[PDB]
This record gives sequence, structure tokens and C-alpha cells, in this order.
Amino acid sequence: LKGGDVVRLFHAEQEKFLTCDEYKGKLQVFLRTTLRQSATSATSSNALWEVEVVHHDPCRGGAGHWNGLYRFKHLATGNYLAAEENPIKYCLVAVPHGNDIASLFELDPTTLQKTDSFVPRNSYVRLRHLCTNTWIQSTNVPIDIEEERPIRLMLGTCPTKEDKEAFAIVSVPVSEIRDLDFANDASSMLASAVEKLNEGFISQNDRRFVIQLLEDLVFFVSDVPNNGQNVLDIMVTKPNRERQKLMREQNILKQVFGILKAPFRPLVRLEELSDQKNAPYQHMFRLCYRVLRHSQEDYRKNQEHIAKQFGMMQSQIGYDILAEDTITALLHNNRKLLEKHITKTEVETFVSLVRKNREPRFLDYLSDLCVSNHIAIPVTQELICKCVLDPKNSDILIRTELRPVEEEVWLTWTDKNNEHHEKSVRQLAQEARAGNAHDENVLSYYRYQLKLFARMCLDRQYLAIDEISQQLGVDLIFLCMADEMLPFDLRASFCHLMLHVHVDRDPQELVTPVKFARLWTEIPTAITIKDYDSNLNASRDDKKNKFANTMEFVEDYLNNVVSEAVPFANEEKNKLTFEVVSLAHNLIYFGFYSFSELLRLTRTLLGIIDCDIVVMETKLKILEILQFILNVRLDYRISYLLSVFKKEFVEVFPMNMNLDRIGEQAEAMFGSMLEVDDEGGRMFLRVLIHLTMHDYAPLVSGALQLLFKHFSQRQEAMHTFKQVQLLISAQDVENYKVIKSELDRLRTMVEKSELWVDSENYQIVKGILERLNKMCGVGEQMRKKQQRLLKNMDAHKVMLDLLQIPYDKGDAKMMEILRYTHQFLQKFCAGNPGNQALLHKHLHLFLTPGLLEAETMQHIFLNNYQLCSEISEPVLQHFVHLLATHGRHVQYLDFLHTVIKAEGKYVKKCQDMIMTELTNAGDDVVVFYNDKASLAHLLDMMKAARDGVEDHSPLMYHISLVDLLAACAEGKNVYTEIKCTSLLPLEDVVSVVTHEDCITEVKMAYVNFVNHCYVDTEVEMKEIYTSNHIWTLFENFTLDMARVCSKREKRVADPTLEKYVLSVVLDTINAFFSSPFSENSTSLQTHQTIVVQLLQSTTRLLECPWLQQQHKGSVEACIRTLAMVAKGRAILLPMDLDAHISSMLSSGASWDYKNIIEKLQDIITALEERLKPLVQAELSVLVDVLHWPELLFLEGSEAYQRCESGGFLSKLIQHTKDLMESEEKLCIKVLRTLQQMLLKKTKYGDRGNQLRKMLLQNYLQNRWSAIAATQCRLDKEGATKLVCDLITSTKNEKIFQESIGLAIHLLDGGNTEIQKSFHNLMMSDKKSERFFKVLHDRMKRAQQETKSTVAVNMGTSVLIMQPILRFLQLLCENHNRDLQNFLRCQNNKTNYNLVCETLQFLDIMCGSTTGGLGLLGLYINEDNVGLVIQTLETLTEYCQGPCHENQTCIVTHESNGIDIITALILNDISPLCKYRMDLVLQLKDNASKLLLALMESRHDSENAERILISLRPQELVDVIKKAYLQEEERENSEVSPREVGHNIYILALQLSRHNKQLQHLLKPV
Ligand SMILES: O=P(O)(O)O[C@@H]1[C@H](O)[C@H](O)[C@@H](OP(=O)(O)O)[C@H](OP(=O)(O)O)[C@H]1O
Repeated sequence: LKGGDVVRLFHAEQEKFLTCDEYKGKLQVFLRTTLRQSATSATSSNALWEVEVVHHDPCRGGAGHWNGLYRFKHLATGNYLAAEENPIKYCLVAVPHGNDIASLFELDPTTLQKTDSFVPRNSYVRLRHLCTNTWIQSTNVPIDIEEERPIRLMLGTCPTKEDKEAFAIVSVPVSEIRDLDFANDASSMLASAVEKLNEGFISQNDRRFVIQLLEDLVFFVSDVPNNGQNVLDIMVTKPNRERQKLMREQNILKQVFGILKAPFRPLVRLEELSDQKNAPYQHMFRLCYRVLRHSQEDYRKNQEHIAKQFGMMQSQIGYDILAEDTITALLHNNRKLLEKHITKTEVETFVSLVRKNREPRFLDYLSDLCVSNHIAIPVTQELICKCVLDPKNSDILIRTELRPVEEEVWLTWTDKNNEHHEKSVRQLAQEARAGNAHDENVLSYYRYQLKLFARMCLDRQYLAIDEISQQLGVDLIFLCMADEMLPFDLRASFCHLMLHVHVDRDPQELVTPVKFARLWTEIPTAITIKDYDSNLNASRDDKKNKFANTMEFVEDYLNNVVSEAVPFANEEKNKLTFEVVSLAHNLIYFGFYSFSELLRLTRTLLGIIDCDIVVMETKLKILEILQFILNVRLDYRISYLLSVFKKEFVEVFPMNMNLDRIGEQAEAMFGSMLEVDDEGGRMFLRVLIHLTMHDYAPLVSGALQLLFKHFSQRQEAMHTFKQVQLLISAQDVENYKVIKSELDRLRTMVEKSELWVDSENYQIVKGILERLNKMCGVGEQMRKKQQRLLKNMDAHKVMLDLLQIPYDKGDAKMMEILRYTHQFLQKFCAGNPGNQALLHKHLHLFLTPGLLEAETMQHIFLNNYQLCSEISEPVLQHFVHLLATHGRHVQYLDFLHTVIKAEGKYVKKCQDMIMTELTNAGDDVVVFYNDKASLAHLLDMMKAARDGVEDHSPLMYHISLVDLLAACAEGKNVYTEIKCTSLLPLEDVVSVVTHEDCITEVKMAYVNFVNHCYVDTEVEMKEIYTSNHIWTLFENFTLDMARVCSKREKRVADPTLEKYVLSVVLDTINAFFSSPFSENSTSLQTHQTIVVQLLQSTTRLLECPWLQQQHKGSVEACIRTLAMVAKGRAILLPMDLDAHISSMLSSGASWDYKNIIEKLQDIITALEERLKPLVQAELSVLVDVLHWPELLFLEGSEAYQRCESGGFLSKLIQHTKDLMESEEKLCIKVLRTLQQMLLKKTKYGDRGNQLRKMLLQNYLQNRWSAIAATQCRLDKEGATKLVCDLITSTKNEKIFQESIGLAIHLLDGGNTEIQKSFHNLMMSDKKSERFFKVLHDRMKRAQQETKSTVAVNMGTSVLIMQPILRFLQLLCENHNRDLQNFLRCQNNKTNYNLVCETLQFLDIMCGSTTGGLGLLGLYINEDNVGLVIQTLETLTEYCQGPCHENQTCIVTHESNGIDIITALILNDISPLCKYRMDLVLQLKDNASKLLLALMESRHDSENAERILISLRPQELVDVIKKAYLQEEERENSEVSPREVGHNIYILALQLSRHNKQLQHLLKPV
């Protein structure tokens, strides 16, 4: 560290960054809080700090020493950090000048330092203020409490020193400093311009200088080298988020806003902008607006800062300032901001201005405003509709008509002069071809008006769809789109309108291609494609009656496109083909096209996309179409197999099956006619491979998904069949029919939401919901059957849409309908994890600020440990934020209570997050009555509710809060137990308990609190056993038991009181008396009478006949513990009561539905068994295709060259890297496929081999060494870099595991090229530290978990070790000295010793000191024997070569792993050898190998004596002799005890050179 260098100070405990900012006009220093998930990423320019050194010469900075005074300066404000009297005694603030001792500071090192050596950068230090001799500290008191959710935190000083107040230094790149300085200069120039504007006098040259400033700022913001384009029209491909944030914090946006506002405040006027005098001012406003547009691109914070000014841009609209385009961009960026900004006056202004200009371009602004992210916004849509469809704006809308004149289309428009002109469309198009400017202008205006109508009608806006449909008929639209004279763009507009108005309408409904649940009677005996399509042919024809000719047009147009030599030669036709393909996709998904027609169309589509944003989108849509056709084919296959099953069942049982006969037809089905393409699959697969190469990410993802699915047809169909459901019983058939009808009606009503929202529709929907509630049924098994039926029906999506329906809080009828819907969802999710998964998929909608949907979410999360594991901190945060904002009722707490527990299992992480959030929120969310006055208020409410407690009472809210807190206490969790102890004192608990009259439920809650937070403490609490709160609680408990018994004697008793006692009091008493901590209680001699009375109360409780049998047994166990405690606590029992206690001790010592189902299940199982090998046979074909993609493409093509160069594989690897974060499943699939490619070839049996031969012959034309060649090819293509990047950056366990597996497979065989590539990557790359740190951290976590399980008595952390150790062994295989030395010393800034980590792992696994003592038999079991063997092999690989440094490290490590290594040989491993002796022999052999490798080539004796110290020669000789004799008892196995003994003998011979006794013993008779 040197003076004049800028760095950042970071707090470890607080995980926050110090900063200085002008909160309310005054500069203040604070520890800003960050809501990000990565503290290191919370870096701001204003948080930069500079270090200044104090020297004798004021101009001399030099380099700071550990004993030199230091000062902290702000790189932006320039003020210096200092401490001043706090109105904590001193508070940190910023001063303008450093000419005072206050700014002086010193850095106390946290660790040892090299005397007065220069301070190293990025070293922990503690700030100390020498001016007043006070130590800096951190506090949670905010400085900006005035604002909700404060971020600024106070940093005071303490007279004493605290070791936790350590600040870490972080370096800063020169780029940040340069950007900050340039931004400051630009801000100064902008301030000068603002001063000129405020003065109202500015020279022409000065204004030109301002324009030049704006141009330079435009260049800087664009970040694109200037190419001569206008700054106003500058184009930026991607903005820089850091630069935008720098501008925002510098307030350059504020400067621009002031520059725009001040002239109109005048120096300039909006009307006067037309004047040449104010033309340069208008140009400067335009520059400001373009700069704002570039600044706010893709930045929500900048968008919010602009929204703060939304008023001024709204006023600026209607003037030549590009406000329209800027506002449209900003509004399209975010939908919520659009909902805030949009207003009816703004819509009217847009209509008025577009009318004023009579230009097409205005309409585009409204068109873009209508939709965002291509997703419609109902409010803006309706607002635009209301203004557009009004007759007043009929002038702007060009009316069109069809007249015979066989038919012709005419257009009438109105000019600004009000003159009306009407012309034929065909004549207008011909005049356009001629080139008339007016005709072109009217055509463009017409096109933009149709585009605006289409965007208005987007997402089924029936409020305005009707009028537009009436104005433009289907026949008119088809005539227009069929007309050839019309330009391609206008035809495309007509096609888009046709798609978005008529085709997408109520009569049409999205059809799910695959139906899981079918009826047995429905199944046809004989099935063909025609029979399959006959199921809904009548409905298809009925719907076709309206749009029949359009399908003919689309089919013919696609035939023409495929016939065309070059598909995408012309862009004007590219637009039209995009529109036509989109229309085809919508028609297909609406189901107009039959299965045979879809198969016919697949050929044309694949030809079109078989050998530009529009082209890429067209290809993507065609891929989606193909996916739909393939899934329809899957459904057809399922139906055919079901038909075969029906035929066989009918034959056998008219009222022994030929399973082989069924299986033959099943195999034949998979295989002909079903094939999408004529070639037989080659066309499709080639299309997919070619698409994978293209740049577009969604296109590549879809191509890869289709390619993977194409080679897994059989397994998917088998899964679908196993999930098929059959209806055979009349009751369930009737239920299915009723559900279908009700769902159809409900879907229609939801679709016409717009019409029936505000009627009879309300009552109809309420009746439908009641019928559904009755339909859901009762009975657990009946419930699961009905849930399966409902999931098959797919009504969940309909109900989710019903919830999505918009509404106003005033509609109580719609509230009741929502309650019915929530009950329906509850019944769907009632004890069904499968259904709950579907709900979690769409949970994003469920996250709303409402009690009823919160309860529904609770019921969704009920009993799902998978969902608890995958829970999200942001979701929990938003829940606690809901509590903080409102905290109205207990349902919020009940949700958290449900989340806490799952399957009677504890998740420590969620509990910790809940406790932390509760503490951070503080008294606002947590309300406690600890204070006497608050307890008095609680007493008042308790007395009011003494007769009864209301279901929404604040008393019950407090009780629920207490229960929630105790639930977090469950689990003997020390970390949260400390917080609970801080939260609530036993003295408050005793006060409230000892109150004369208390609520029974409150008492249960507090006893539960005691049971969890205090009794179940992991760490002994001294206050518990040094305090009398527990004895006061026990006397109260005994009084309560006496009350319960007297009540039952009186025949009048309170179930709440009885439940309180039985449940909480008994458990607390038993836990206390069985507590190991309480075994040393020394006040029991004083409370002898109290404890004896408690035991008497328990005796009476057991004597009571009313006590339940389960309660009786639990009480008997508790009383056994009570007596065991009572033996020696200075308590003498009465004679009769002692006899009764002895009796207690004695007691403690004392057509066929089911036939059809079974037949189907047996057939499914037989088919699965038969087709098991063919699945792998098909899968292997994908590996062969990936190995040889070029054979697919005709030789001599450009694709052939690219494939031969390995381009396809490299693109696959790079795309895997790019998509690891977005499509984790596809990333994992690609990684596993790469592993399969690397793996050795394996035979698949006779049938599998035949299938593979046929598949390869059809797909391809015909055109350890192999493993090494494949490994080298993958390394060249970039597999090594992909693996390194994944291992460094992935946060997914599956991704990490697959990456490590790919590494192991690549390195298999000790490939020197792969090892050298890994070494080069690690050494050259800057992420070597990240890679090694990830591996070392995983190893350390596994070691910690291993210690935990050893203490307890096998964990993903341990299981992940095997691949990591294998990877390290393979890296060091073949005695690679470079790698072996690198692992020990990476020579990086932080060096992690993987060798010592492995040795420590072995030590902890074997038991460390106890293992050395010789408890290896107990410590090692069958499960971990493989891991121990792998660790020993890895250590041997490290040692061999020989690596002298590694050998010395292992022998001299402080863990004494050598002791365990030798103990392994000597110890018998008795528990294991009895059952699995071969593993013990292998362990001993590996240990001997490691010991020999340790002294491979060490001439010195140091290692020999170190080994001999633990390994006495006599034991070694006895082991060798024992092994030789045990040879005879050998059983069949690869390991040989004679070989093990020979290796041990060789080790003994090597050791004997330094030991005379060993030599003498080894000498034979
Ligand atoms: O990823 P998102 O949705 O944008 O949210 C980010 C983050 O969650 C915070 O809102 C904010 O950090 P602070 O809380 O530290 O302000 C940050 O802005 P920033 O770049 O101004 O920090 C955001 O970008």
C-alpha cells in the first residue's frame, strides 16, 4: 500500500461497504446495507477511498509503514474521514480539509507483521483514531431512519478495542478512477451550462460548447467507436451497466433534466423551438434526450430515477424532442413503470398528435406502448381501445370496403385539409409500383394503422376485437392477402391481422396433443392414422368451415417456398414467410390440421429449414411446430399400443396372454408411415445438426432438445404409457364426463371474463364451483384416485387462469368465487406431492399480498420436504416483508410455522434465515410484553378473553408468534438458541406463568418455549441451573396438575387445561429430569419438598383412570426417569407412596376391473423388460452421430468442411458453457453425452446390436488407443476449458458432479496430453485460485461433516469426495512432477495444500488419535472402505515418482497421518474382516504401497525412523507370518494374501536397513 492509491474498505461481520454520500444536503459517512446475494458485488464509485501518508515534507507521500500515520480521503467528494463528538462518544464523519489531527488515523494489523515493513495491499486492519485515543467500531443504528428500510448505518467509536472490527482492503482498477474523474469533469461542465441557463444569457459559441459536451458524453455513453454517424442517431449494441450507474450517482441525469427544464422555466420556449433562434436549443434538448435514452437502457434504477421526472417528459411530449421514441423505449423496457405512467390524458394526447401529423410513424409509438416483451398489458390495451374506437378519431382511421364493381377493395382517407380521397386498393398498389409519393405515404399510413389494430387486438381483447372484426371480414382479409399485386409488406400485415383477430378467437382452444387418461370402451379394436384422426374429425370440419380457404393458402405458400431454390433470398418475402409460418403455428396448435395433414406439412417445413432476426424467428417457430407434431405422434403410438392391449384382452377373456406377440407389434410400432421425413430421419437430423451451429441461442437450444429427443423415442413412450390412466368403472366414467362439461363451461366463462366482469354468469360460476367441490370427493384412497383424474384433466391451469382474472376488491361475489377456487386448489394439492409440484411450477402467480392466497400457498407447501429444501431466501424475505408491511393476522405466521417443519424433519438453514430476518425487522414485527406496562396491556386483553379467545385476537397473534419462535428453537440448534435466549428471559416467562390467572393456551405456548429454547439447548446454560425460574415453574405445574385432578374428581374439567398438562408439562418435566446437564443440579436438596410433591402429582396423574393409554405409557416412562433422579436428591418418600412407586417400577418393567388393471400392469412390466436393451441401443446412435456428423452432409459442402474441422463439437461445448445457467437440464444432458462419447464402447446384446446396425445404416451413409484419440479430440475442441470454467463457476451439485466426471473420463488412462493441457490452463489462467479454492473448500467441508458423523457414532459432501480424489489421482498419474509440485504449491496468492487436505481427510476418516490407538475396526465400515482405499491410492500417487517434497510433507505433517497408515497394516480390522475380508486385504495392500512409496528413494533415514517409531518390527513380522498361514483360508478373489504378505515383507526389508532388531527377526531359521 502506498499513498495516493484508492481502495475499498469492507466489513467482515457486517458484510457491508463504507461510503460517504449527501443524505439530506449534508455529507455523511455510513456503512451502507446491501440487499444483494453477493456482498463483494455491492461496489459503488462513491464508496472508493484513498490512502494518504504523513511525512515531514508535505509533498512527499512515499509508501506507508506499519508505524506511520494514515489518512482516508474520498475520491469523489474530496473530504477526509474523521471522528467528532457524537451528539458512542464519537461518530465518523467527513471533513473538508486534512489540516487537523482529527483526520489522522492508524491501521492496527489483525495478524503478525514484518516489523515496520510497508503495509501489503488487501490485508485486514483495524482503524484507530489517535487524535482522541478511541477505537473505531460498527453499530446497527441507522443514520437515515427517516426513510423506510434504512440503508445508512452509524459507525461510532469505543474506548476499548474490539477484534471483530476489522476492515479488509480491496484493490480498484484504473478504469474506475478514470471514469470517475471524467464523469466529474463532465458534471462540472454540465453545471456551468446549467448556470448559464439559469442566468438566461448564453453566447452562441457557449451553446455550441454545450452541444460539444453533449456529443462527447454521447460517445462515452455509447462506448462504440465513432463511425461518422450522428450523435443524435448514435447506435449502441449494448450499454455498460457500470457506466450507467456511475452517471446516475454522479447525477448527470439530474444535470440533463435541469438543462431541459431551465430554458422553459424564459430563455427558450417549446413553441419558440420552431424559430431558428431556438433551433440550437432544440438540438441540445435532442442531445439530452438521446443521452437519457442510452443511459436508461436495461437499467431499472435509471428508469426509476427517470420516472421521478416522468412529469416533465410527459409535458415535453408533443414537441420535436424525440420524447416519443425515448418514452416508448423506456416504457417498453418495464411493464410496471408503464402501468404507473400511462394515463387517459396521455392516450388522448397521442391520438391528437398522430391526427395532427397524419404520419405513419406516430402510430408505431402507440403500437409499442400496447405491448411489452411481446406480452400484452390489459389496462393499456383497454385505454388505447377506448380512444381509438371512438367515432371522433374516425378521421385518422382509414376505412376500407369491399365492392363488386368479382370483388375489389377500396380505401377512403381524410387529409389534414379535411378532403376525403377514396381509391381502389389494386390501383393504389399499381400507383405505388409507379412511384407516387402520396400513394406510398397513404400505403405506409394504412400499414401502420393495421399494425396498431393488430397490437390492440393482441391477447384476445374482446372489448375492441368485435368492432375491428366487423369492419374487416375474413373474406376481405383473405382476398387482400391473396392479391399478388399488393406489396409483400402489406400482405404480411394482412396475414398478421388475420392471425391475431379471427383465428385467435373464442371458438378455438389450445389442444393438448397427448391425453394421459382415456376410457377403455373408447379404445378402437383396429387403429390406423385415419381411425385416430376420425376421433375429432367432425369438430375439425366444423371449425374449418370458417377458415377453410386460409389453410389452403398457407399450404400452397409453403409449397411455393420449399420449391424456391433459395428460401431467404429476399427480406420483403422474409417478412411474409414469417407471418405465414406464425399463422401456420397458431392453426396447428388450435388443431385445425389433422394428423395426416400435419405429417404432410412436416416434410415441407423441414425442407424449408433445410439447406437475420426474421429468418431465425421463422426457424424457431418451425422447430416448435415440429415438436408439436412429434408429440402428437407419441400420442398416436400410445393409442396404438392400447388398442393392441384391448385386442389381446378381448381374445383371452371374452367375458394366458401372448406377451411375446404383443411385444413384437410394440417393437414394430417404434420401428415407416410415422416417420416425419421421406428420407427416414436423415432430413430431420441434418436440419437439427445444421441448426445447432447457428448463432441464435433459442434456436440452438431447441435444435439440441430435438436432437436429444429424436434418439430417445422408446423410453419417452414407455414413460407415457406407464402414466396412462384407464377409465373402466361407470361411476368414474360419469365423474369424468361431468368434469369435462363443467371445465368446458368454466373455460368459456373465463375466456369471456371481459363480458361477464363488472349477473347470471356469477351464479353459474358459483354453482359450477360448488359442483366441483362436491366432485373432488372424500376418502384418502378415493382422494388420490380423484387427484390423478383431475391432474389428467388438467383443470389446474384453468383454475390458475381464473385466479389470474382481474377484479376489484369491491366484488364480494368474485371474492367468494376465489374462495371456491382456492378450496379447489387445496383439494387438488391435498397430500399429493405430484400435484404440489405443478402448483410450485406456477407459484410465481401465487406470490401476492393477500391472506387467502397466502393460506393456499401454505397448503401447497404442506408436507413437501423437496420444496422445503429448494425454498428460496428471496421468497422468505418477501414473506417477512409482508409481515413488516402489514402483519395483520396469524396466517402469515402459520405459513412460516408450516414451512419450518416437513415430514417431522428439521431444516437448520430456513430456521436461521427466519430468526435473522425476525431480528433485523425488530420490534416492528416482534411484539413482546416483557415491560411491566406491556404486560399490563397483555393482562387486560387476557382478562377480556378469559372466557374465550377470538379467532383473530391480538392475544392469539402473540400466542402464534411464541409458537413460531419455539418451532425455530426445535432441533437443539445452538446458533439460533443463543438468539432465542437473547429474545426471551425465563424471568419474564415465570412472571407471566405465576400470574394468578393466565390463558391456558398461553401457558402451553410458554411451556413449549421452555421445552425447546431452554431444555433442548445443545450447549449447557448456567442461568437455568443457577436460577429458580424452573422451580417456580414446577410449583405452578404441580398446582395445575392438582387442579386437573380435582376437576376430574368434581366431574367438571377443562379439556384445554388437561391437554396443556398432558402435552407440554409432562414433556418439559421429563426432558428436564432426563437432561444430562441437570444431573449435577445442587438446589434439589433445597427443593426436595417441591420435587417430592411433583412426583406425588405424577403418581396421582397415573392413578387417574381417565388418563389415556398412550398418555399412561409416556407418563410411566417419565416417572421411571423421575424415580431414577429421585434416588439421590435428599428426598425421602412416604412409605405408602414409596410402595406405590415400587409398583410403578414393576409396571414399567412389565368384466373384471381389477383383472384388467393387473393385466395392463403386467403387460407394461413385460414390455419394459423386453425393451430395456433397445433403449441403450438407440442411445448409442446419438454418440456415434456426434462422433461422425460430417457423414450426414453430402461431401464437398461448406457444412462438410465445418463439421470436419470439429466446428460442431466446439460450438456444442461453447453453447454448453453459455447455457449452463439458463438450461441446467440441457447442460447436464450434454455433459453426460460427452462422458458417453469418452467412455469405451460396450456391446448391447444381439437384439440391441441388430437395432444399432439398422439405425446406423439408415442414419449414416456408410462412409485404449481409440479412447486416447477421442480424449485428444475433445481436448482440442475445448472440453478441458469447459470443465475448468464449469467447476469454477457452477453453484449446482449435479453440474459440478458431471463436470468432475467428464474431467475423470478425459484424464482416464493417464493421458499426458490432457494432463499437460490441464496444467497449462491452471498456470496461464487467472482462475486457478478459484478452481483450487473450490476443491479445497469442498474437501474441508467433507472433513468437517466426517468429524460430525464420527462424533454422532453417508452425506453428499462425503460422496462427492470419491470423484474429486479420483480426479486428483488421475492428474498426478504417470508420475507427473509438474502436477505433483503444483498441487502442493500452486504458487498463487493463496496456496491451498490438497496433499495435506487429503492426509487430514484420511486422518479424520480413520479417527485421528483414537484411530492411532487402534479403533480402526470401529471407525471403518463397509460403506467408507472404498473411500479409504481411494484416499490411500491418491496418497500413493502423490508420493510416487518420487516427489521428495510431497514425501516430506506427508511424513512430517502435524496430523500424524503416518501413524494411521502404519496402524492400518497392524490392526486386524476385526468387525469388517468377518464379513468382507477382501476389502481389508486391499486396504492393507494399499497402505503398504503408500508406505513403500514414502521411502521410494530416500537415502537418508529420517522417514525410516519416523515410520519405525509407530511400526514396531515385531508386529510387522507377526503380520507377515499370519498372512502367509492365512493364505490357506483364502477364498476366490483377485487379491491374494500371499501377495499382500510379500509386499509387507518388502517394506520390512527396506525398513530393516536402519533397524537391527527388524533384520534379526526377519532372518529365517
Ligand atoms: O437485480 P435487480 O432486480 O436490479 O436488483 C438489484 C439489487 O437487488 C438491488 O435492488 C440494488 O442493490 P442495492 O440494494 O445495493 O442498491 C441493485 O441496484 P444497484 O446496482 O444500484 O446496487 C439492483 O440492480
